[PDB]
Amino acid sequence: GFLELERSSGKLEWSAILQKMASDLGFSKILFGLLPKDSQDYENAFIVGNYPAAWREHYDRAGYARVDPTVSHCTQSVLPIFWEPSIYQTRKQHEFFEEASAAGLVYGLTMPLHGARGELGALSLSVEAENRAEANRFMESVLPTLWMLKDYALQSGAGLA
Amino acid sequence: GFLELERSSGKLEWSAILQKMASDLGFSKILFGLLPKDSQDYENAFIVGNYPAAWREHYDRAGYARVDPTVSHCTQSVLPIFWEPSIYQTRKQHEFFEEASAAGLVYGLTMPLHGARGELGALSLSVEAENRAEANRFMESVLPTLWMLKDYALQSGAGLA
Ligand SMILES: Cc1cc(Br)cc(CNC(=O)c2ccccc2Cl)c1OC(=O)c1ccc(Cl)cc1Cl
Ligand SMILES: Cc1cc(Br)cc(CNC(=O)c2ccccc2Cl)c1OC(=O)c1ccc(Cl)cc1Cl
Repeated sequence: GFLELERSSGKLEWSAILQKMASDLGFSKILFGLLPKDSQDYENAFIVGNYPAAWREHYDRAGYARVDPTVSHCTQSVLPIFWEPSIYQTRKQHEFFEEASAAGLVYGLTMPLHGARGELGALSLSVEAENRAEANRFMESVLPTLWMLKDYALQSGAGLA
Repeated sequence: GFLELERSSGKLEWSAILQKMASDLGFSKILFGLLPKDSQDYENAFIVGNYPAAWREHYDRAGYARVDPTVSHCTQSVLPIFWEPSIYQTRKQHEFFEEASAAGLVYGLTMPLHGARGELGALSLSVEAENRAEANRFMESVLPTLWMLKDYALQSGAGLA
């Protein structure tokens, strides 16, 4: 439910709930990340979820925030960007893709977060599918629910980053 | 469809499409209003829809932007506020409610708009119901669709205000 999210007290409880709503919706890995107004400090964003630790580490250390095409997207758009070959346009972005894939992030989307007080962030979710046609079918069945979720997550989570 | 919205050229065509999507979804009256970053100039907002002209006129002239509880809500929240007695807390807000009602705005909601470039706005939609239980039933059946709609409307409409 969306209400357990808003009425949850701490960071552990809130992120636990967001993460179970995400698995219950059928997503495997989740990242919620949020920055205050006018910050581009991606190495110091509020970040919760279940991305493997080694991958989050590589990401920060290699400076992927500057490369990751979903980052520049969130900056200019409120619409989701699905993780497709298309979005990986330069060749550093291709390297980025072969690494994410090796870390298990192949099918998925990133929902941009733009808060009432100027917050900037992203909710990203992975899908385990035997392929991208099954993965889109799945995504298309959950989108409206997810779209609501990302907003409840931003409103309630903004008050604790 | 959402694509006709994004791929539409001018203000007339885009607002025509937004407005038919809204009637097709079962809403009667619609207001989309949008302000650029750091503006509180509500008398000079980009505003399209089908609210009666006399009511828009009264609103601007009486300075309702300062009274209308949905305005302060959009400023602090990304969640919808449903038009219920509850939200009309002071007595100037009650006057505001008896006037809106006399102008046909009784059941409805307002979806706050927070753009990628800091835009501020609202999508508001009225529902004609023989009452608020039918009106909520209706609203609850369309919410996920609407929630998607308000974001497509903001992304595509931001580029023409
Ligand atoms: C900091 C950060 C760390 C990591 Br690990 C991952 C992301 C977002 N990127 C993805 O989730 C992703 C998408 C497709 C393929 C592979 C990946 Cl890794 C991050 O980005 C954010 O949290 C973020 C994104 C946008 C905005 Cl505006 C703000 C933030 Cl804080
Ligand atoms: C300028 C403006 C004119 C008018 Br006529 C109406 C609104 C929004 N209010 C409603 O739609 C409403 C809701 C419940 C009951 C009665 C009414 Cl009249 C307006 O507000 C906006 O357009 C607006 C609202 C919030 C934000 Cl942040 C920005 C804007 Cl431009």
